[PDB]
Amino acid sequence: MERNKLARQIIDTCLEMTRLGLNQGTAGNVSVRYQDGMLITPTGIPYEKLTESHIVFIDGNGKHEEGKLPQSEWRFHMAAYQSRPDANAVVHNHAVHCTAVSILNRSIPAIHYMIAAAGGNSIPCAPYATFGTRELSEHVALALKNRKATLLQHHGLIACEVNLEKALWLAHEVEVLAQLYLTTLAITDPVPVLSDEEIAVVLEKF
Amino acid sequence: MERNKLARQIIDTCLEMTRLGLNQGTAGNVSVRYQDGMLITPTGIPYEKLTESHIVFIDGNGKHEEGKLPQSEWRFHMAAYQSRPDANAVVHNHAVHCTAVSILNRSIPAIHYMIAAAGGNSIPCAPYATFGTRELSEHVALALKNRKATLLQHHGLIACEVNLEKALWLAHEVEVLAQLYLTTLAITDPVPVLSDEEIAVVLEKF
Amino acid sequence: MERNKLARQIIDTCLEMTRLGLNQGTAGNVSVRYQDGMLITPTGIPYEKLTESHIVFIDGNGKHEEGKLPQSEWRFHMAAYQSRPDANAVVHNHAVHCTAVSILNRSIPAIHYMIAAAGGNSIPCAPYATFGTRELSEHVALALKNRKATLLQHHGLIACEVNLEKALWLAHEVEVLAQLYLTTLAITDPVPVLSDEEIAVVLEKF
Amino acid sequence: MERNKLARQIIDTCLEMTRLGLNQGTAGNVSVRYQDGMLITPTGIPYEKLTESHIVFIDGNGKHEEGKLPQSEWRFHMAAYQSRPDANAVVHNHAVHCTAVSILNRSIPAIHYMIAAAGGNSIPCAPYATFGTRELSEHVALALKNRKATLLQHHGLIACEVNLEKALWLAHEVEVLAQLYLTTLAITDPVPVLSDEEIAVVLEKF
Ligand SMILES: [Zn+2]
Ligand SMILES: [Zn+2]
Ligand SMILES: [Zn+2]
Ligand SMILES: [Zn+2]
Repeated sequence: MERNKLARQIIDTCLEMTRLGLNQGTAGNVSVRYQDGMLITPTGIPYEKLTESHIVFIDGNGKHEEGKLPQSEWRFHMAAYQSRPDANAVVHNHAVHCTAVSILNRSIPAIHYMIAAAGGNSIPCAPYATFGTRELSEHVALALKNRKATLLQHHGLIACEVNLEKALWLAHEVEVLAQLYLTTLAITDPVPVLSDEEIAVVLEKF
Repeated sequence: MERNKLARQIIDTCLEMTRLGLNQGTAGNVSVRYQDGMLITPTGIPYEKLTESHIVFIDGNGKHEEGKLPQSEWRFHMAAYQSRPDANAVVHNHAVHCTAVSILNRSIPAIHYMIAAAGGNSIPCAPYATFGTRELSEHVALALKNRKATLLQHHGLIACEVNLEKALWLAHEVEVLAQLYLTTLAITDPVPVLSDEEIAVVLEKF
Repeated sequence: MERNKLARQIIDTCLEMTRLGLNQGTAGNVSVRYQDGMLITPTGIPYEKLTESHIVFIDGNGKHEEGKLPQSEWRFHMAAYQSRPDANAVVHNHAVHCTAVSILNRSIPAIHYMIAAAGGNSIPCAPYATFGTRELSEHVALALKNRKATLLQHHGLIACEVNLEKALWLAHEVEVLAQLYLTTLAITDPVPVLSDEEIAVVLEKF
Repeated sequence: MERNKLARQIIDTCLEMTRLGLNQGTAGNVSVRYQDGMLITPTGIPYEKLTESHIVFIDGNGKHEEGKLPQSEWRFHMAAYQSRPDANAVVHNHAVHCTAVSILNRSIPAIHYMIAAAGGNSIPCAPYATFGTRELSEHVALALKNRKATLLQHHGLIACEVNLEKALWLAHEVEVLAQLYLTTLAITDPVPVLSDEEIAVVLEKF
């Protein structure tokens, strides 16, 4: 659990996120909880040119490490860590299906039993605020109080979990749920859902 | 036809299922008929970390082999083997188009002549029941009486055949049929179908 | 222009057709004009297991070479060669967008200037008849009189051209046109088209 | 900044454009500003067979280099360089989502904050004119006056930027925006947009 090992894992998560089709260009960013702050990828460096030296340490006070590039969306990663003590890794991306649902400003309802992976019977959609603002941070903190993932209106997705592998796995499951929702919404609105009783049973089993 | 060779084949089927885009994360599972029970993949191990030692033998009585991980959906694989004596391999996944049709709770009708590959003029959709329950097992057993594949409402797909290669091949053909159905349903409902007379001719030819 | 070189080229076309996402499983088949008949791939052998020895010579009289596997759709390849003397290679597949348009039983109209690549202002859709029948052959022969590609209702696509590379290239362009048509049809029906005057200009330029 | 290095970069951009799924077959073409004209890829050579010797120099007067293949869409690349002095690289392709929006003859409105990457609150759609004509060149020049990318009605996309990497990056972001727009248009028309006030804030931040 030293810095260089975590940096390697962050870079591998970025590569896998791109291979799964969730990250295109420079939209995504990943972080892990570390010491009193987090290690995060910088803005604007494509995944394939990322090296261990690019990873930035931002402390608990928001001070950025000397000589590193900026990460313009760092504030909502820190908001996730403060809102969910149990989160140790945060994945952000603008995956296409998640993002399309966020444009409609809809939560994803219980259309499939795997919705329980994010903690409840829905994937919420937090209201729009400019990237990098305190306002956006507060909406994210409130959406993650009782959920491990949330859509960001007109923006994309945030998913958090106990480690990088589970956070990426969750981000991918939410993109699958978003694709299922949009595909079925085009045919019938509203889409059939499982009852709260049924999701309660699934949550216990998980 | 020894255990290690079949284990290898199960792992290769998992890899191919992922390459074809039918399996994402840990949703899919594959089994083969073996001795008095079956060999199956365990729950929660991503395809890329699967080894021969992970494959679990579950006997005819439902006893799990010592020291292996659980497979929470094993009951509907055993239900398939008991319902269809001719089935020697079972593929389960949550492929996106198959799963979207299962959310609509519709059977796939005879929109293409390749629907006859599953045995008749449709791909049924079995009613929802919690994963791992006897109730879900009974719905699957009834749906597979006269069909080699079935959708599972709010869940995914089950396909069975005489060997692993044909079972995967069938699972992929059903995902293609589901994509054809959703794509055309978005434009016109209902979608034009081939008559029962025409499917009877195709079934004889196959 | 010896048999072994053409067999190699047929196998490479099969591989590329799969890489482009146009061919899945065992649905596609490819042929080239050769001596008094054609060389074609057999039914049921997946692309990855195809060898030079699998390629079948079918003469002008329809006699199949000794000891080879059958090709159940050979008749419409021969119908293409007889209908279009200029065709030297024929590609058949069940590409998803082409096939979805064929289920709707619609021709693809001039929604994009590249429609002229198939010879006119449309991609026709030939009426359904059972695969392998003389009836299906006659519908294909008539559809290809003035076009180099045609959809097959409830079935898929046939594209022909002067060599294997151009035939595959055309098949891919028709799949792109079909995807453009279905994507726009879901939003507005009918879809805006270029006038016959404009397609005439493009045809001259090509 | 010698010719051979730029030729290599053009070929690598072509390969990456194909890997990202933006270019299929021979539809796309790329250029860079060079001396008094530009270096561009020729018409009809598939990306995989492109060599450094294929790259064509077209001067400021429109004279083509001796012994090279033609590039039938060269005129709108030159129109981009003359209209936008700051552009040093131009990417053209017929990416499917961009092209479908161009068939509808719609601009892409501010459905996502990344629309500001092209310079304003929209991606315009320039009116149809035959490829290779002065008329098409004039429509492109006018559309790029205040935007770095534009759709071409019934045709495709043009994107320009300060170097090849940023031009490709922009082309991909516009294809993502087009996919978001079509996916949401199928569910609700019109699609919710960010206000001009909000895009003004984002533009300043960028
Ligand atoms: Zn973002
Ligand atoms: Zn399942
Ligand atoms: Zn066929
Ligand atoms: Zn073009």
